[PDB]
Amino acid sequence: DTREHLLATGEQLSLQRGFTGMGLSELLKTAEVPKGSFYHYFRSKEAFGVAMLERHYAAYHQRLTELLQSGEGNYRDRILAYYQQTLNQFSGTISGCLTVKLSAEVSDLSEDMRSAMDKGARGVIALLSQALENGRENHSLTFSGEPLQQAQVLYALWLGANLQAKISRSFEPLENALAHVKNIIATPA
Amino acid sequence: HDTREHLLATGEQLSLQRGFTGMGLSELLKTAEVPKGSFYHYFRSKEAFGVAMLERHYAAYHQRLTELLQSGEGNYRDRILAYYQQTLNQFSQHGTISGCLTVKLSAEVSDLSEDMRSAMDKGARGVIALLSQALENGRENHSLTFSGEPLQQAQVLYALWLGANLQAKISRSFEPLENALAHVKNIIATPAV
Repeated sequence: DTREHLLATGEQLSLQRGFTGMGLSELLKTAEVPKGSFYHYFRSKEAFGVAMLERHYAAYHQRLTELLQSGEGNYRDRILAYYQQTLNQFSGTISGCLTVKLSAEVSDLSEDMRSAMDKGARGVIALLSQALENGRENHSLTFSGEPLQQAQVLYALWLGANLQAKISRSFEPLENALAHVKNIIATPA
Repeated sequence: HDTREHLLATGEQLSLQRGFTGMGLSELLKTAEVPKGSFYHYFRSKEAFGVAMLERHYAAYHQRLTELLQSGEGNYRDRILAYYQQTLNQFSQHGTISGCLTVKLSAEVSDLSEDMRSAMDKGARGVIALLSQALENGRENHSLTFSGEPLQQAQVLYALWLGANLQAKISRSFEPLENALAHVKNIIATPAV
């Protein structure tokens, strides 16, 4: 409730002006929560940031899990849906908008928060990889190399394409990435 | 003239270190050792300065990249791989991660003038078009093969480079860059014969 409320408005605000620039008082006024109770839940802004990232990444991890393990069709369709959904959102703020926003301040971020960003990204990659090795095993799809390596490529492409979409104000980098993934993650013979 | 370049250069170093919106004018002028009136003689404002800064930065990068792709050592496939290999080398220097301006300024496009976002968009379009021409050349002299249109493939290569850099920076590992290089080697292949 109140703890979740704080975390949610912290993520919103961070999304906009970044974490480092988000003053405690800005947070509390927006969240409409007294300073005393914030400290009941978090001993510091830093601890708050850690909890914020963890909540952010667990939720994204759970949505990705549901898409790739309980979505539409075979594993290939679900992998494609991961790019397709990123598009579908646009009609215009990008996905992974938080990781990107925080990427610009990582050196000023605490070690715990940088660690929480790393784990979030690695978790996403691990899910993609599991989806790839699954589709490989039931012949939904084929690709070259080992699954982790290929999942890492898919993750970096998604991130780069989102950034490029944000800079150009265009869906084209995303559609293009998706078209590329259709070749690389191919339906079998 | 030499003063003008001095301001632009200083601005680039500082933007790269702390973001563009983060860089305050007085910090810029004190670092460049340039009086306030002189700055305002060259540039209408901080915003104007940023556009000039970016245009300078992309002009130089476009030229380096042109020399690499149009007349580098080996064939067009070798030159494309070198783009990723150079990225690997120029990732950090002397221990310190040497950032990338496009990558750093990505997270600010939200809060930048259209003039600056457009300078970046233009910067990116220039890189992509160079990579695209290299790919087409490579097909035309039989140096390399890949799936699809050159522009499409060039855009993926750029998106890949961008995302891998982002990820390398966050994780402080060059694994995303080595992994990108290895994947490009397989995607942009040598012809069967």
